[PDB]
Amino acid sequence: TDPIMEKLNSSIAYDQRLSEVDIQGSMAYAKALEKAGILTKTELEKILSGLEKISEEWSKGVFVVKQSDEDINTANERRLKELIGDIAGKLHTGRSRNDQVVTDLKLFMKNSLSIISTHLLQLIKTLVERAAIEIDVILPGYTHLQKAQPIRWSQFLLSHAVALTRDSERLGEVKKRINVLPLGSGALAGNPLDIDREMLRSELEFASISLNSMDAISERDFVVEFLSFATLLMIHLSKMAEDLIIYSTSEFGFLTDSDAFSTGSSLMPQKKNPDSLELIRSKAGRVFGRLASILMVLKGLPSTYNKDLQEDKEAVFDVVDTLTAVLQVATGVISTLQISKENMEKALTPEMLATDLALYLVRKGVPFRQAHTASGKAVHLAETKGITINKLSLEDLKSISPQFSSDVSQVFNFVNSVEQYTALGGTAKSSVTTQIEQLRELMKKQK
Amino acid sequence: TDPIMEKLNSSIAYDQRLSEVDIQGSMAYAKALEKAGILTKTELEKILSGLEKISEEWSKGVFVVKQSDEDINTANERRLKELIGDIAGKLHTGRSRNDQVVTDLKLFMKNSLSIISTHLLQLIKTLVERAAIEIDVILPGYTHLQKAQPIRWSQFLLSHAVALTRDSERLGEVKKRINVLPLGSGALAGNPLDIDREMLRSELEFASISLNSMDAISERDFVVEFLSFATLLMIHLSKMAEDLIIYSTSEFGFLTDSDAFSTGSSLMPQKKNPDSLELIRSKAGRVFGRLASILMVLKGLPSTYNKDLQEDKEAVFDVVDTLTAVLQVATGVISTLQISKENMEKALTPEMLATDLALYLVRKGVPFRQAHTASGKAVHLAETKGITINKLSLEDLKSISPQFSSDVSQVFNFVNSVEQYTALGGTAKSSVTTQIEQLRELMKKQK
Amino acid sequence: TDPIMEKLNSSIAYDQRLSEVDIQGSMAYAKALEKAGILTKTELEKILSGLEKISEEWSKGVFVVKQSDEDINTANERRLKELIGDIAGKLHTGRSRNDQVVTDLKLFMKNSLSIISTHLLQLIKTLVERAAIEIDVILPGYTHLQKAQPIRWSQFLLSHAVALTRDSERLGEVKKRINVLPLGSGALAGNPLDIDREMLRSELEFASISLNSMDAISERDFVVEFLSFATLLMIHLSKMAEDLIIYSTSEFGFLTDSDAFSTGSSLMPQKKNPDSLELIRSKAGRVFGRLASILMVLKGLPSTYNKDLQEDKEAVFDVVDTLTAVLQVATGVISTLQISKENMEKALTPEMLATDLALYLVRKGVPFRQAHTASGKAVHLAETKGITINKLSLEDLKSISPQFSSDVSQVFNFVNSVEQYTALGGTAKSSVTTQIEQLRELMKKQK
Amino acid sequence: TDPIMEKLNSSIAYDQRLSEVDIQGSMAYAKALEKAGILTKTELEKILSGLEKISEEWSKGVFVVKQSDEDINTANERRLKELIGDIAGKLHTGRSRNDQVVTDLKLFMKNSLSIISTHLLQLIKTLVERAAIEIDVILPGYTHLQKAQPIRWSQFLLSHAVALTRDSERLGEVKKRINVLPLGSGALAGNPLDIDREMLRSELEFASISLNSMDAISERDFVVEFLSFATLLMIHLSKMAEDLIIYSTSEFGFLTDSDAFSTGSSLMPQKKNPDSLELIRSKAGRVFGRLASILMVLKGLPSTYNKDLQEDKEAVFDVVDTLTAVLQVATGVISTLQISKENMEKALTPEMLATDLALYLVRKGVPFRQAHTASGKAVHLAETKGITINKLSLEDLKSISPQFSSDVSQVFNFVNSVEQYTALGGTAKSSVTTQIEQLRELMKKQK
Repeated sequence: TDPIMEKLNSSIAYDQRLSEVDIQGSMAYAKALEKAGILTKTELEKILSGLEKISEEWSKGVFVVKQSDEDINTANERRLKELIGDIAGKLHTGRSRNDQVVTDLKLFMKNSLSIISTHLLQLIKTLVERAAIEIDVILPGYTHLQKAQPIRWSQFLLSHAVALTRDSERLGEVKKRINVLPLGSGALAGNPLDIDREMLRSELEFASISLNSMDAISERDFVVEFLSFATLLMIHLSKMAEDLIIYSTSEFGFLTDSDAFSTGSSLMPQKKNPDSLELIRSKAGRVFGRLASILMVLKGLPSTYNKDLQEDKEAVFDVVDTLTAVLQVATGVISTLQISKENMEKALTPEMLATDLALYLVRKGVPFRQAHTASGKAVHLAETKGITINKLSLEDLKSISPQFSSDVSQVFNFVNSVEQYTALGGTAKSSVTTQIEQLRELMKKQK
Repeated sequence: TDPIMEKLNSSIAYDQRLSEVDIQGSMAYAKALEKAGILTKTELEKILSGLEKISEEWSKGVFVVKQSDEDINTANERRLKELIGDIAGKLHTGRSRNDQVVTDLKLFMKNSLSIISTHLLQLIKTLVERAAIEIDVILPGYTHLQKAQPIRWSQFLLSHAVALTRDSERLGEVKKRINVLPLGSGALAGNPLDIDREMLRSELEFASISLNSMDAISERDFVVEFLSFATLLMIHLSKMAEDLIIYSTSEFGFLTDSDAFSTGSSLMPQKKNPDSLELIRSKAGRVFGRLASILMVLKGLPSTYNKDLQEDKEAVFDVVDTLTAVLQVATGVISTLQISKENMEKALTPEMLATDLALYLVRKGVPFRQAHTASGKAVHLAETKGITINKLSLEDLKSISPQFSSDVSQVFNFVNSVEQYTALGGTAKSSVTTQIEQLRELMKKQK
Repeated sequence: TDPIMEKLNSSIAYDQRLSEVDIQGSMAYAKALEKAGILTKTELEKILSGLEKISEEWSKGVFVVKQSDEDINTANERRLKELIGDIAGKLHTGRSRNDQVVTDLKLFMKNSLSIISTHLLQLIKTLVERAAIEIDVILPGYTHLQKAQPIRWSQFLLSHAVALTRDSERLGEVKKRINVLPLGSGALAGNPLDIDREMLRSELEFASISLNSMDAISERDFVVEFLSFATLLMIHLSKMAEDLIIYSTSEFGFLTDSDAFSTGSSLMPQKKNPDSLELIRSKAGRVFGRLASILMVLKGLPSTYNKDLQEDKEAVFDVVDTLTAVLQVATGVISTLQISKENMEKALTPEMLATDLALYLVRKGVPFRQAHTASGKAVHLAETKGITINKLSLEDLKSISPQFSSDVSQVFNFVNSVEQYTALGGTAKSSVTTQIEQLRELMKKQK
Repeated sequence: TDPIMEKLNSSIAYDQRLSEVDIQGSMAYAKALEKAGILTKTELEKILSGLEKISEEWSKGVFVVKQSDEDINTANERRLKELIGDIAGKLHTGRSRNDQVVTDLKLFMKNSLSIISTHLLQLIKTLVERAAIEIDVILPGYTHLQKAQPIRWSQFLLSHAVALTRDSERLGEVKKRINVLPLGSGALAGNPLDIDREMLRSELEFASISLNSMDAISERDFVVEFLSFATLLMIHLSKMAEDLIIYSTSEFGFLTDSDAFSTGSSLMPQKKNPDSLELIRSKAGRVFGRLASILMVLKGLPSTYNKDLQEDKEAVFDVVDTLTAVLQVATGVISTLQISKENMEKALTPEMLATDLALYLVRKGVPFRQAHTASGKAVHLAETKGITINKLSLEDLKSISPQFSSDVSQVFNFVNSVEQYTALGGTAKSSVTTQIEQLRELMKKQK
């Protein structure tokens, strides 16, 4: 009765989006009640009509929430009575809000997961398709942000795509456990009217039904799981954001964002701020915060139902909206991205080829340890001569090792360098292309 | 290098346990090298023998770790050099610490996850089994920690078993993705020797091979998923600890812990401290802490490899060491716990039957709200007459609603109340029985 | 796409409450600009008046938010221009959204903290008052949720009050660092007009001025601190809620919540669900989540300004709104709960006095180890005799130890038990009153 | 699985570093007992001498830890009996582990905090010192990691030092709440022997004593506060690492790390990996994870003592070790890094002066909007002419606006640019000198 207490319980402010799933759940329940004999065929007909009118009021946006509406379920419950009179009270028989709440969220989630899945797969398709087209671009690979060796721009794009593919895989698993109907669990012990849950299932299109009533109304695993999946996904995008922010600095000059996804200044148009990327990177923390909150909420709570559980809606609503938006922005960034081949090519230094020189020898039967030393020597010689490793003459190389035949010239070529990695997941064109194929088959399975 | 930075880079302190898996990676790799013409049969033979001898030393606990051994991979390399000499230097041809580390971890985790599931299933079995034996026991069902309605003890044990089975499903799922061979990805661009990754897979027993070299070297999703799974599991166990702790208070008296999993007082013979349950409950934060740190370690890191990743080992070893012990202790507690059917039944109050009184009129065709008002008048009446509702005379009842007949007597029985919930997932004995079977099959499919 | 990023970049939906502080910043800035000779006295007067008008609009609730308004700062600029013409543009001279946004949050937070401080002090005051009035109530002291020894209810209430007092102390520390003027830092290099920051500090009533432009613009320590403070505060409240919920069970029966702070049933008049306490408890996770998200948002961010920083607003707004409500509900729960001195005293058992029996011997000159065994023998003997410790006759006591005398009867008195704890901080009445005074001395300093 | 639980309680594996502080608390308690009449002068001197012996055994590393020792407190108790005989048992009179534990950590932390403080102050001193020396170096300031405007290198160093001084400020506050004596609280109701807590306070060197026994036993605020301080400190360091990791890229080339704090390549001499900076950045998550764990462990725990509290030791030990190391490495890096003034100046672009161009007109009396637009035109004219704005002829400027005079030439100077920021906190030399003086005074107050 305390005014502040009423306020703290008012979910009506944010749960209004659960309106349709509420109605969708009420209709199914009304149909099962008819089967239980609780409702006469005519009462059901009248109820389903009332319910269907409520949906229209919601769709049109002409539904009026009264001061007495603490939550969505109530709002729609009130409207039903206001419409079909007192027969609406029968609809309540046997069920509980504890039962409705989880059915509402799962139902909302199934719908939400589908939209998110579509956008995720589209992000992947965008990454693989751009990889295919730009398969000839070669740039430096980084370890500790220091240039290590050449790689194809496509191997870089594919590494992100491959990680995102595991996200779709996890999403599929999460969606499986969310597709379990909890309705018909009552307030704690089950539905007292021996209702037909199978009917409810088929009506709401769930894949199966909850095994235990106590568990069904008190567990929020499906929320934690969705939250974890969302968090790892965001970690993946934060890593992609970091890369593209760094690659788009004047210093690197590897690429440029579209004006639609960046901010500039009339005073110095050259300065293109990566707003899009910074927004995506920040959402990682926001989503993480939601995962951390629900985990702390659930810790140490006894069985069975407790009010603490009401924290779930705001968490899933916020993460669902964040992902739906974030994903679309990411797809936009990647697709309208402007790559600079010249700058990427210019970053490639002959010094990065010292290892390839050692590989050349290793292949000519020279044991690793020995081949590594020969390269170092060549690096030092080139240094003392005032030139670069690729500038060393056959004679200079011979001085170091007689194994250095004239064909060593081919080593000093960045494309030939990249083409050494032909093993399954390397940078050679063959491997890259194989990856594009594998990923395309994955998307077909919808993983 | 700075003395402190060197100490911070050293992992030899805790990674020693990865010795066997290092050797296993080295053996398989040595074989692939020979196949790639990098090693001769005689060189392969000598090396494999050396590797076997190092294993021997670890097993006998006679391996000596010198002060300069930065980590386990290093320790074994030095020892191989000390054993077979210079040809040992050929083993690292084309191999990088970057793809060695992930291979070691995934390998160790594969083995750990098998042991952990063994314990998880033993826990689930235990719960399902006891539930079967004590299916006739009834106790209060709680909502907001207040007695709500009669519930079967078994329906309570099963709510936990059902939650724990979902964990099993998730454990199976993380293992699927941990079972992917990352070896042969080189430092980041792949292996430059056209090495047979497929052969490495077969040797090491992984189910598949990584699609992208950069991803395989930098991703730590497998660590995240495992910690995420572990955290949810702990959330389930801390809830279970909360219940059993409250149920073991002198105020509840529902059960007692065996002396093996508690602590008492000589001065106070009946005071039994539930240490086991509190230790289990406290581990939830410990495990969650590891998840949080790794997500933070990963957030914002750029491609490809970074030293930051080193934080994965300690987080993983800790969680595996925690779950193994906690699951075992949880099993012991559940199995040796003694319940008091007396205190459980004695806790069942007539007030709890008020709802059934309403269910009764509903069955007599009485509209829900009408049936609800009547039970309210009934309880209030009994109140104004200083008596329990079950002691209201038939005439009193009829004075409230004509539909109250002699059969309303059956209503005032806890077993009869419990039986109302025959619907799928309810507390009726038939429903509990079905659940026990369904779970037995679930467990049966553990291979 | 662009429109998606556009909405994702908009904050007007929530930051409208920063309206007044924005107006306040602008007014101070205008005054300093005039002093710097950027504005004419006439121009100043026009701008100030215009700012007052806009302030009125928001106050009356008639401010029209044009769709072009991406945030509050832009909204007010639009309006000012619409009210006084082109001269309003001069107000932007040398200013940036970078130093505007931090001044806005600090000003809002500095205000909000005053309100939270008030509510916090009221909670403590309430706990201390009830502790004084109910200083004679005695109940069991718990350890591992098992009865340990009798304590005074006031000792229980004061343990929560002292903890809350440290939160109150941390609050002042936090408030101290929020009171630092960041305005006049520009985009990052400072303010280029040699503006008078001292004048700005005076106008806005800040305690000091920010030391470094880059830090003032990019630091969010004041947010992390506030959130860290808020989380610990909630941990304490969650512990308090945990106690009251357990104590209000029908099993414990120590107390009952007010009607305004609980939910009952018409069919079950004695079922009082502690809704208020469960809400308070759940707000811990919700507040913690905000801490964790901001900590992650800042982790690894390069200098200086980054769009990631905008996630701060919603974080503090939520936490500020949560604390304000929860503190008010906690105070009401305490002020209006009814305790059961009857039930509390019933819970005290003779067995709890076994330890005092040993103390009695210790004070007689008996070595600790020996006095302990004697009490155990006294306990066992009682057991075998089917009676309680207090029932043992002097004959039985003397056979155990000659040090037992007639005065041993005094031991078996709960009040006499408690009164042993006169050493500072203990449960003796003299200690409880000393605490009451000390906590009141403290609160006088917190104002 | 009893042995499993037993191992779970064996803190002896890590708590050994608490030997001295345990010895210290004991000696203070022994003296207090003697004063209270529990010990005779002779028993007292025997116990004190015995305690000294144990101290030495620990100092000499000769103390034999028998496998029956659960923790350090027990091990020491055992040893005293093995030295002084049954007189040792007198020390237990009225003391509790609950009481010892908190006192042990508080003493350990107090000492550890002094060490952390000095290292923190050293880092701050090094940053402030390098800023004084290198006050003439200028480089670009970044917003969105895009060149914004020229700032002095010293402004960048000071921005980090200032954030670090706040951390120092927080450490002192934490320190104050840790410096409160919890000993004398007993198991939960206080000490029954009327022990002199003031004596204990004096002996143990605490500033004050706990106000309430139940709080002193159950609270862990001092642990969470330390962890929060640690996390923010690490957040500041992770950011500093990020800056220096990027600034040391080949692409930026602003600075080079010492050989002692990096790792290079034999084949690539000019490649130096920022290992130190990556290890530092990675600890932020490690420390954060400990904070999150403890918070999760404390959430919802009932009064008073629970085994869950046992998770604090490892958390504190890990963070104290980590911080101590990280702080020394950070100081090393800053003190020995090589700066490239040439590459820094080379980063300065004429375009960055466009905004100063507008500022120039504002000082002439041209309103902000007009000035910003005129500058924009000059930027566009230059662009269309294929030249930089600093090469725009006076005639050209006069065609954009007659307000441009010959003195506009002074705008095109990066030192003149930096020098406009004379307002407090700005980048002008005078403003940077003032920060140094302000920092110096602060360092005097907190050491």
